Amino acid sequence: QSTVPRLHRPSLQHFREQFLVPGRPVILKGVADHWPCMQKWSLEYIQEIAGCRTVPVEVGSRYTDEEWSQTLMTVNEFISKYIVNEPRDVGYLAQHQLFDQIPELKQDISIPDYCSLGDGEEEEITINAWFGPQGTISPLHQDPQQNFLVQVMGRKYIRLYSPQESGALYPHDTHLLHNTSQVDVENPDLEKFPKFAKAPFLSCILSPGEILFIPVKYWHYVRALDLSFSVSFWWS
Ligand SMILES: COc1ccccc1CNc1cnc(C(=O)O)cc1C(=O)O
Ligand SMILES: [Mn+2]
Repeated sequence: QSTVPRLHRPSLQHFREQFLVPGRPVILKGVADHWPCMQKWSLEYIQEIAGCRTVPVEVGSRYTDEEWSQTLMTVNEFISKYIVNEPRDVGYLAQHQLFDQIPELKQDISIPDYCSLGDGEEEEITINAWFGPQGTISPLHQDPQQNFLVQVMGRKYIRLYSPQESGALYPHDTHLLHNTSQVDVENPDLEKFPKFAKAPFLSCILSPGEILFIPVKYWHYVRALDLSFSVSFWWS
């Protein structure tokens, strides 16, 4: 097979031994599925609690041959321009510490208990919101910390490549992009990147209530299948 395993509420020792230490991805069930965000966060709730706040928005075109420009707008404007009406471009309220900006929302989540297995402080855990329409796509990339990616709204297709396959992923030569792959995962140029086709991977569709553990430096690729809202915990 090649799917990420799903475990229900495993023990801290079981998670530590079989996944954190060796660096193996896993989906945790029955952990975040009773967080209040799982029943409260609708577009209506998000507009009520956050609608008038300014948020950074990444905007790019469906044509992949562009950069994402970074702008500012109110959550109300974001929802109106990029979620409800057919938009020319895709907009993504991505990698934002919304819960520091709006503590009222921090009541609706928690920090997974498994984070305490790390060697860092809880006051150093980065919490980011990923709120966007169907069709947002990350590059294939790796991050310098452990990650819990919690799906709240919608589904996301995720592809994972171990740091050991890095050679077949053709990272960019620039220093600023050495953590990012040059390959388009879902339509690769196998004439320019032939080693990509035989690089093994894990994949999953992450659904609401589920938590994907992305080991530090594990390459991950993310595409939103629906109107989606995710919360990531970056920790060490
Ligand atoms: C700011 O970055 C952008 C900008 C535009 C499009 C995609 C991305 C990155 N997309 C992710 C990266 N990393 C994670 C993770 O959990 O580490 C999650 C996502 C996710 O889109 O859900
Ligand atoms: Mn990432």
